[PDB]
Amino acid sequence: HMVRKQEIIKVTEQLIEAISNGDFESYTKMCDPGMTAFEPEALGNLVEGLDFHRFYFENLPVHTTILNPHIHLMGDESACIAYIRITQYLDAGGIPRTAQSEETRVWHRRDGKWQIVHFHRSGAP
Amino acid sequence: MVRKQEIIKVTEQLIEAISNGDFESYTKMCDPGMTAFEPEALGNLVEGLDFHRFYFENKPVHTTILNPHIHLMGDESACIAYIRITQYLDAGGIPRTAQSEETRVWHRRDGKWQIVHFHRSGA
Amino acid sequence: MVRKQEIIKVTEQLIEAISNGDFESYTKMCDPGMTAFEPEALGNLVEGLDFHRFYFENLWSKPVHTTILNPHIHLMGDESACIAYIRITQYLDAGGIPRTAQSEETRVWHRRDGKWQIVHFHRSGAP
Amino acid sequence: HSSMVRKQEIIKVTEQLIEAISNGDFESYTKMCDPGMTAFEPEALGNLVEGLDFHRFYFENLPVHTTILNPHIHLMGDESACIAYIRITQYLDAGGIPRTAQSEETRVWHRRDGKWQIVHFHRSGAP
Amino acid sequence: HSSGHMVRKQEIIKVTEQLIEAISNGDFESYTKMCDPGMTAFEPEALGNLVEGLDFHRFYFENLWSSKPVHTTILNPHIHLMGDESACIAYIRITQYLDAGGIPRTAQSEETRVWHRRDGKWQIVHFHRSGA
Amino acid sequence: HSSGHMVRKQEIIKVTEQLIEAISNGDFESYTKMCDPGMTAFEPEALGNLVEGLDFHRFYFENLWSSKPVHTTILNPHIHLMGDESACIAYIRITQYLDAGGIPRTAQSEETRVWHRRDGKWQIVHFHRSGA
Amino acid sequence: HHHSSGLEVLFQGPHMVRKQEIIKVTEQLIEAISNGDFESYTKMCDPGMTAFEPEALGNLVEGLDFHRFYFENLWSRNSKPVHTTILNPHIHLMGDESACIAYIRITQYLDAGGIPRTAQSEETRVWHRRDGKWQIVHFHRSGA
Amino acid sequence: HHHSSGLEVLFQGPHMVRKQEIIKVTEQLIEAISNGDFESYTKMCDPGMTAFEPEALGNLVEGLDFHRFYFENLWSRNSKPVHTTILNPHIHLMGDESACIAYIRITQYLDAGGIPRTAQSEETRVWHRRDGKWQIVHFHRSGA
Amino acid sequence: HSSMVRKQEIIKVTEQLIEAISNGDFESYTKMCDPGMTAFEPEALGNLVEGLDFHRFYFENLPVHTTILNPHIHLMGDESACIAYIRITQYLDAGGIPRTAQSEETRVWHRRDGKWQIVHFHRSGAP
Amino acid sequence: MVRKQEIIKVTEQLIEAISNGDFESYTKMCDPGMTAFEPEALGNLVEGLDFHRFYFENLWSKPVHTTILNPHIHLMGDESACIAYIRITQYLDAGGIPRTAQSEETRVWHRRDGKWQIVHFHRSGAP
Amino acid sequence: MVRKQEIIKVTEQLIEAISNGDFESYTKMCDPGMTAFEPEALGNLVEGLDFHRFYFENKPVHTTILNPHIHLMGDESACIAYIRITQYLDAGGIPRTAQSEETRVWHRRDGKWQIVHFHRSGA
Amino acid sequence: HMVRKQEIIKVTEQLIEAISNGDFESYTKMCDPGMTAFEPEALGNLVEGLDFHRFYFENLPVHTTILNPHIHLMGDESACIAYIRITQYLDAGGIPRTAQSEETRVWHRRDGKWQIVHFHRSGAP
Repeated sequence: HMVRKQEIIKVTEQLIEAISNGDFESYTKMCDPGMTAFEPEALGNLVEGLDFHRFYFENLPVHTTILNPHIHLMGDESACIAYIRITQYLDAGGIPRTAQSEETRVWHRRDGKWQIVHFHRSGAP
Repeated sequence: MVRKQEIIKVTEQLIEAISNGDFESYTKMCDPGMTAFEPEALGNLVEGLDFHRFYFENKPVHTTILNPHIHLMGDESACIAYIRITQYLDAGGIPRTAQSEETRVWHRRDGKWQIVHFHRSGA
Repeated sequence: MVRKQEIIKVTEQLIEAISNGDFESYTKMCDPGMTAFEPEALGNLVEGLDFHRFYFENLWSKPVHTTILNPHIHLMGDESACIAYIRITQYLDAGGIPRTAQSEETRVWHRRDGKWQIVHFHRSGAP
Repeated sequence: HSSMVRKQEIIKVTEQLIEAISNGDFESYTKMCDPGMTAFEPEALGNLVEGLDFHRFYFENLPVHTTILNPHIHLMGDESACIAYIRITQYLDAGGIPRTAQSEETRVWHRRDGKWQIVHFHRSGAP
Repeated sequence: HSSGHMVRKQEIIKVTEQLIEAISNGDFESYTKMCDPGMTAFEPEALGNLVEGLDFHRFYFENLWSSKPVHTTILNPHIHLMGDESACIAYIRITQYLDAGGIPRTAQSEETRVWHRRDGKWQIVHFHRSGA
Repeated sequence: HSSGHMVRKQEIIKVTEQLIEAISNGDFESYTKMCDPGMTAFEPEALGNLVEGLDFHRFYFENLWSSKPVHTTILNPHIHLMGDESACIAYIRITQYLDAGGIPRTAQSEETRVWHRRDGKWQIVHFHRSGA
Repeated sequence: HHHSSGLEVLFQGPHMVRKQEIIKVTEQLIEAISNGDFESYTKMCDPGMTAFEPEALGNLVEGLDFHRFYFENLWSRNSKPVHTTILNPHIHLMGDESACIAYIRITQYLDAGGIPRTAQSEETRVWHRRDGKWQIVHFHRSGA
Repeated sequence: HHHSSGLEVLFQGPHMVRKQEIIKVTEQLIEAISNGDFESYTKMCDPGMTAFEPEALGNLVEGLDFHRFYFENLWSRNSKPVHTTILNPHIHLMGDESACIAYIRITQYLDAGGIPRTAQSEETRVWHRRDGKWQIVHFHRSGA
Repeated sequence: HSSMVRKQEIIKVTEQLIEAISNGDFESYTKMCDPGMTAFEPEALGNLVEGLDFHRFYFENLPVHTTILNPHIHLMGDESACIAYIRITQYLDAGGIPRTAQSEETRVWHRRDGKWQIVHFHRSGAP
Repeated sequence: MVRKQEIIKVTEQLIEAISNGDFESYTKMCDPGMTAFEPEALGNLVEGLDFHRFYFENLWSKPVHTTILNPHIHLMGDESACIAYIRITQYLDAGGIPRTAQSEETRVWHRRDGKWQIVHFHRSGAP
Repeated sequence: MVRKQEIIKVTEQLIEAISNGDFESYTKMCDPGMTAFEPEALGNLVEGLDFHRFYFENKPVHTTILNPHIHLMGDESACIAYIRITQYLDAGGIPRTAQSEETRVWHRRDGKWQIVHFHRSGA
Repeated sequence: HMVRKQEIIKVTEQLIEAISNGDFESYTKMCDPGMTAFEPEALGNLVEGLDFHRFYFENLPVHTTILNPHIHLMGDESACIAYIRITQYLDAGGIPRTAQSEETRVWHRRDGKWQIVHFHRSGAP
């Protein structure tokens, strides 16, 4: 039964909104202080904390599409969502371009709130 | 620290099950509805183990795990992320090395840790 | 032969809507649950018209000419048809040089309320 | 292979099709295809091929595991349907290494005399 | 442009030179008269496809050719006469031009024209171009 | 090989199919009869040059074609009739073959043949090929 | 201009204090590089310091004039934001007056255009204390 | 398997003896690598030795098992001739129990075919004396 | 420019030729060339060009320092000669950087009515 | 026209000697002090026949066909002539695949003791 | 060691004469029949200074000389070989570095060192 | 006057013969113990002594051509020769190949014999 699946989609959407608005404070509230991240911008390295994503919230016409979302409920305090993210944007040439990414978010419940404890993206920035 | 070497233990049994080509144990370690992102999937999300079966039918290699980080989420779920370096030989026999970024998501159901979803980057 | 001329008409109207960037006429000729395989989708299957709106707004006054080569129409009753054709596009790049691009296209038409609509389409070749 | 009542019929005849191709059975493949079947595929090099004469070369001249991802089905009456899906193929090259390939496929089925047959199909990606 | 019974051969050379001059001047009006309405065409601008009509070349007459210094050179022309009303000429076209801020450039193409006299007037029924 | 007044059009189709079959079988004898001794040719094997005669294609009849499974497919044929004694056909040739240890391969070319009836027999006076 | 680290695995051990000293002078070095401060960098470097780096094209440069070019031209001009991350620092202590740190340096920066780019460089810094102050006698960089 | 050097510019200075010691143990290290002698290489290396090299793909490997693969498979099999040259060695002495050598390593070898090939690698070796014996605590290689 | 009695005549008319090309003087260049002069050069794209009509495009449409290296001269009577040499050209691109180019040149001179003229020339390398 | 046929004869004999690898006949038709620009010389001018002997011995029983396209002959008296032509070579590679190569060639003939000999030649294009 | 810094001195006056674009001094430092191998010569041997003139007509750069080796041959001839690294800026202004392998051949005629031939590799 | 030019050509030819025969002893006699060499096999590094060339004398159908030789006589004890060396050879494919090099030899007279004190080659092995 999808009791909390919508509950996961809610905080996921709030995450997307915090990224879109460039609001780093809301992103800090939704992430564990010791959050780890694999991503193409990490160049294959395991980077910990929000110190790495900060550089993007302080320096950043697009359209985002989420394809094939899968949610794994792991009890009453752990969840994990994986999906394909397709981003349509305009390059410096003003030409339409599209980029695909495969994203995995690991959510943990602490004190009645979902927080990202690990993030894994591949393979487009 | 204590329940971290259990995640490490089932992870080592997982990697060893992959290196020995033991599909029988791998199936036991994976949930039937396990999802996976990996280069072999060509950007698509593959569910189950029917996709991973083909890679068990198919000499000396050496695996080195670097910077393992473990996130504990309660008492029935965890997630381990690490860098996997692999030294091997290519037909002509020259030593080669490949890097991978792996994330395993473990969950305890019926008193047994199992992979529910895993994410790989690189090779 | 008369039944295929209708499909030719609605197809040419579709390509005219894409060429002129008329997204409203495009939405009228497309089913709300339309699926599409296209090079801009990066091998993924996308559903709905929300994915093409981005190309209607941003990408679309440079002269462009479109040519339809060797259409083939399969009639499947009085309410369903399929058309496959080669689409050539002569355009100008940033340097003003004349250029040309080929694209293989498949359109799956379904007559609903006496009005043909695309339920699925498949484009290949260069975008 | 790997992956509400009528959709499973299209899925069934489609799986029978893919297995008829994997085994090299041109007989059952010919029975499941219309004689005027049209095709877009990388083997046709951007051209539109008609009939089954182009596909015979492969059954005659040509360890594989096929996987189907996210099948979508469009029903257009009780005699016309259209299925689109992702086709992953795990195989071995002459070098012996396992390779994987992706191809987006679109099949257009039409019921004629109580039997579904392919009238047109469109594949992109893996040649 | 530079070029290079026999009377008839020369006639074909005449209508061909007028064709090249019409293309160079961007005069689609004269280009239409020398071409059959159902003219067949193979050219690299068609990307391996067969093009019928004059709608396809109109895009190049309108845009590009309507104009920096350009010199054409015809090399090794061969003419096949096939009766009073049919002929075929094949030759090598070399074009010297300038790109952006020249930098003088040169390009080669191999061209075949199939001429047919209809109602006392030579018209192209089909032509073939390579490497352009 | 698969292909695909009107009687005359079909006649051209006949001699053309016989040409393709003669090339496929490596039968230079029959290929010589259907070609004019002074046949003109543009083809990628000539590297942008114009080739006259049948000496040039003989190297391909002797060496290569004298033989793994190969299937030809003719797409979008167009025929221009230019009087009783002249005709021209243009089409797309697609060849399915095998390289070394196939690995089935496919290749496209755009071909133009210029036929001329001399003494009650169609002969090629010139032909043009692209992308092969 | 700032920098982060990953010191949880390194600090655990016998000699926390000296490890912290070497990380301190290392972060002061990287801070002097990020700000183009050639004065502080000169104070933290031995006069006879040797260097291996991609800018040397496989050669062993000695002194500070080779790096002075980059301090004067490239790093002095930087007004764009640059963020440095020190991943997985390992410290080898070799007596009271010598140490050696190795780490992965990840640089987040803005290119010519306004596009964020990331660069990785494996760095080895060899520290030697003379006159009661740690100084670099040799360093080795890989990657660009 | 042999190796040459260029020690005329390095030996001139105050501490000839210790410089010669470090060059000696360095040439013994390279000699153990050229012969695939994992025993001698193990004796000359600290157990907690760290490493940066192109084989590590920008990662910091620790221990000796990563190099053991190359000793067992690649370097044990070598029956072909290999000649190593140590160009421009620079030595930094950091107390009685620590030293650091940097040099250009040029390898003349025979490839798969019988064609002579040359490889360059910039090498930094960090030596620390424990139990009266010099050992590598860290090294850094560039180039292939 | 830069670099036993008759050879200096060929060298003299050759230097006058190269300077006539560098200044863009098509008049003196035409006087020094035979009307039926043939040419191999990279600008001809592997073809053999006849006359001076092909070279006019350059005098009309087109900081250079030319150097001649190792000139060899073959005398074949008192009315025919052939000189071969290396031609280095130091110039500046639109980027402003000094560039250097090499071209091997062969000139075939023939004395007609008491004046040497080029009947044929062959250049390789720099286009 | 008769005077040019002799040059055609000696030129065809030269190409026959190169094709059959007959180095002695090649030395008879070449002046001892012959100069050559050729792609095998890497932009350098080589003198004598010692440089071509290497190609006669080592490189030269695979079927090869040579075609001479558009020859042009300049007569410069009764003892000196020049011929320029395009040379096509159809051959087989290591894989047995038919291949073709173009080459622009210039031959400078000089009649000595009633026998034409090459004093200089210039080849370009692929070797 | 003493007559090595004279070769170094005339070499430094040479390099400085090149950096300042002073053809006048360069001509004095070179024999009129000086031969040269260099990438700008495209593998050919250029004699004299007419070829080097063009490179004097044509902002901050930094030159570093590495591993200079001097061979003394008597009392009127010497030869110095060295590696020349050059840091510069490319139009867009990114710092760049180039390596060169240079060999200068000095000879004392009329009481003055002069280059008779020089050989360069790389940039 | 070319008094010693032929005298330089003699020892140059003897050098070429020592290389062709693989005789490393004769090459040692004709080279100064502290000979320096720039060459493509040195990868831009200045290598000293005959220790580097040894590897080639102990591990090695061709034809060599010398073009445009220039000799610089620098007194009665120093000379310097520069020339272009073109080598025709057969590759592993059995295909004729050709390679160009630009060579500079610096000869010094000591005890009545010419010896190579410096060598510079570019840019083919």
